[PDB]
Amino acid sequence: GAMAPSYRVKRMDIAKNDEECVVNAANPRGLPGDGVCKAVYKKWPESFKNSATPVGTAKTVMCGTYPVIHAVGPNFSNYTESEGDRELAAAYREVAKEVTRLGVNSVAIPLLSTGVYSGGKDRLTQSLNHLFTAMDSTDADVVIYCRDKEWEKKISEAIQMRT
Ligand SMILES: Cc1nc2ccccc2[nH]1
Ligand SMILES: [Cl-]
Ligand SMILES: [Cl-]
Ligand SMILES: [Cl-]
Repeated sequence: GAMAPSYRVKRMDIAKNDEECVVNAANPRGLPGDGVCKAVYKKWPESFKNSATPVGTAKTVMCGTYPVIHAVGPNFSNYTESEGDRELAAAYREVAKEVTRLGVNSVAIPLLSTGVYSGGKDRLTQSLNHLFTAMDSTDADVVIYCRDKEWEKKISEAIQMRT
């Protein structure tokens, strides 16, 4: 575990993280995809061997000794708000199980279902609050990766509000 487990946010490519493992915002079929998933595929392509897994689950595949946790958030274009919310909470609970099992002291995480799976809605608060529900009981240092400057400010404020 980390000496004083923390949350941080960085505005940069998660493929350049400084943590002991990475969470991929994966698709259920293990395909290269786009956004976070394509960056992860370019950096750790070996991790996409038998990475296919259902919505609401997470599957870990090694790239050398570096773990890639493929977490499959719902596509809100396809799910009801209610069913999508349940699957999004579930995907993060499965990430917390994998981070615990791996014994890592740190993890790089994106906000699941906030990009092309958002069904065109702003889901920053929804996705972040499900990330906290899952990860609060883990002792890894969590570093949240985003692209947008306004999202960085909002995520930082949400972290700071609990401190
Ligand atoms: C956190 C993160 N990493 C990315 C890589 C490519 C595109 C969007 C991304 N967002
Ligand atoms: Cl970057
Ligand atoms: Cl997404
Ligand atoms: Cl973002």
